[PDB]
Amino acid sequence: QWALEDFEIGRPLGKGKFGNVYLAREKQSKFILALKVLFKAQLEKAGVEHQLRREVEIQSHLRHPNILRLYGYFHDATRVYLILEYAPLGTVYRELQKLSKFDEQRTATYITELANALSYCHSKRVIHRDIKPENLLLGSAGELKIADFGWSVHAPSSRRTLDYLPPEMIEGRMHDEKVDLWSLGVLCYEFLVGKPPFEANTYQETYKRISRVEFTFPDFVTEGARDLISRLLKHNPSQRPMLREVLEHPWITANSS
Ligand SMILES: O=c1[nH]c2cc(O)ccc2n1-c1nc2ccccc2[nH]1
Repeated sequence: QWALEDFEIGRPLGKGKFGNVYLAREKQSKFILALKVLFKAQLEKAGVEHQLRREVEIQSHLRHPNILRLYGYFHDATRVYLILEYAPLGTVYRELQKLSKFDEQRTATYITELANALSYCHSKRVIHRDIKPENLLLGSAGELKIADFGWSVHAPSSRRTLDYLPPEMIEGRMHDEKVDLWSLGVLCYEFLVGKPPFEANTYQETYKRISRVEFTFPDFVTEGARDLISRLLKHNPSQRPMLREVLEHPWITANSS
């Protein structure tokens, strides 16, 4: 029940791969939100119509204050518009750019907020699979909001950025909700250090490094954090913790809230 006519388009917020995300306000209501404009010429030529259908079917059903809301979708001849929660303070990516590292209180908080989002996701049997700072957003009160469910699915799978991908995904093997735990470790490490634990200059070095769980900690990383990151980045996914173990990790609990 929506058309472009119902919106005034403000500034472009982010320049994505298949289109951009614009600030915008609904007209009858004066409601501020984000409008993500994908258009089909590129989507079909990339053959990802069903990836987008899952992104929608999933992100609509989910409601959680640490997950970006998708109020709905619509389309015309050329474009498909996603009507999205507007998150004022931008991405964690941009925040990490400004501040080469986060401290342990900011980092641990973001993780508790992220864990909640995930334990809710994994409760609905949904996996995100593309957690990274680019796909985390920040509400008006600084709160963390996961977005961009482009690579989400239900239950197990195979298929198959790459810094945040686990061995089971890149190597080709099948995988589950455990990927989001590996990614959470990558992400925790990056927050504290300022770069992902397996970063390389070429794809092929990164594959090998990820495959062999080849990462070292700086001197300045505390053992509490070292512990949680080491537990999350285990090659054998089964070994990686439950989300609640992470939420009730002493280092986390010390530094969260
Ligand atoms: O509010 C936002 N919703 C978004 C959805 C997306 O898929 C990607 C970016 C979104 N976004 C947003 N808010 C911003 C605020 C400042 C700078 C960039 C932003 N992107």
